Amino acid sequence: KKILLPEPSIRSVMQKYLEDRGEVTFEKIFSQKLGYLLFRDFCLNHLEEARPLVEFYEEIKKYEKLEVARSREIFDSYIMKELLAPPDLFQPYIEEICQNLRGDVFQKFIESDKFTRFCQWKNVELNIHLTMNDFSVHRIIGRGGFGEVYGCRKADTGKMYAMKCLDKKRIKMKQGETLALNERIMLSLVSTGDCPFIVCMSYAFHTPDKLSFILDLMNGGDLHYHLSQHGVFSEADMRFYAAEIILGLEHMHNRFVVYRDLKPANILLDEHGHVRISDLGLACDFSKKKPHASVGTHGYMAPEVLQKGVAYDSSADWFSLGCMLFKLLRGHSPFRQHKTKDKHEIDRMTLTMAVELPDSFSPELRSLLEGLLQRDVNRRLGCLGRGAQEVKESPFFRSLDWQMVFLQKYPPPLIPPRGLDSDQELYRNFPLTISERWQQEVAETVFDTINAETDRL
Ligand SMILES: O=C(NCc1ccccc1)c1cccc(NCc2nnc(-c3ccncc3)[nH]2)c1
Repeated sequence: KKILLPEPSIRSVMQKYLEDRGEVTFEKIFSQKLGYLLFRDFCLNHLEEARPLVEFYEEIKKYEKLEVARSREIFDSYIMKELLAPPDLFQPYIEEICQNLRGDVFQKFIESDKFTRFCQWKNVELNIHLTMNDFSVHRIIGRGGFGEVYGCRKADTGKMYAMKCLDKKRIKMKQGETLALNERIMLSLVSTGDCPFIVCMSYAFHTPDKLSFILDLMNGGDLHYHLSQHGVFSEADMRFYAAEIILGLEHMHNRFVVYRDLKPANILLDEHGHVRISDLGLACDFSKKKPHASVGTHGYMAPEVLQKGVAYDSSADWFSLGCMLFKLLRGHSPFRQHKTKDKHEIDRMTLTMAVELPDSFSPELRSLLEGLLQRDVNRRLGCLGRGAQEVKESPFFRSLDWQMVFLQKYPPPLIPPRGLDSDQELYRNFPLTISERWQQEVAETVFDTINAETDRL
């Protein structure tokens, strides 16, 4: 069930289609992964059209004593970094190269076979109509109120995914349409930018009787389950999870989304032990209007979320992180003392209770927790103006390189062990394919091999 590119004859209609939408510009095509890759290859076949690139690639062949794959790597790693797609002496020279690249070389690209190939891939993208036959479904890996989550392979590329499959009957029966759709909106806002610390969405589709989210596969269970098996974590182990989560929150806050349900059961591990924030059903967009409602899990909600009538924003999440990091070190939320099932008492504690930190805690850790758990939003870490940057700058993360955190170069502390009619109208607009995600999927699976096969035909 693999991919078949349409024949080159679609070029005229496709080129015109995109021109009418003003999408045949350097900024539009170059910022797409598949556009970048094909434009890169065009440049590399016709280096003469970019004066500085000829001499450079002539010198590298002599320096490395080569026998094509290097050309691509050097373009991606070195050339792109130096040109970027604090004042620099070479600024006018960077502009000259880039102006030639986005003008005369782009134009010649538009007129070449390589743009015909971009039109073919782009046509396939606009023809995505996902059903359950496009996936091969394996075992259950998660359960919830309206449905469950399965492991699966998408047939045409072979990429493994998680398929969150909500049952429409059960949604109707429990009167939770608004929240199922909220998850779809929230995922849509968050799943751009390619972030490694959030369980993002690639596709959404629906059947007669099921809503389906295709999501990043997280195979290794959640931090709640692992905390009960491992026991509490040291400061060194918790730092790893904290750093990765702080970057997940930064990403969400940058897109004006408060998450509101930050807690260990909502932190999933992959098979390597790296983590992502999952379940955005309770998250809220705060770009237009700030939410007031008390939403979350009781030992994890911030004072401003609980206080009656007070508006709140991303500030909530930093407090929730404070509660959650304490839970990883101590086995319980700070404001749930003796495994209480008294929600009123937990909330009173959240506002009034002085959190007693043991001597074993380092002063650096105390600084962090006392910062995150500030009850006034005006004095809390993360809320003084500069967001996640203020939290990264804590002395608990003194020795971390945040670039390496982002790139996932730090070793994880725990490696999981291997092994009616009107109602259907509500779910129109539910189908979505996030372009960036599909292109990334194609790039990393079958792009090269389909291009070679097509080139032969
Ligand atoms: O509708 C739901 N929840 C609604 C709700 C929430 C809170 C209280 C009342 C109702 C619902 C439905 C299926 C599952 C889950 N949560 C588990 C989960 N979420 N993502 C994964 C996952 C597993 C592997 N890989 C990637 C993702 N697993 C919640």
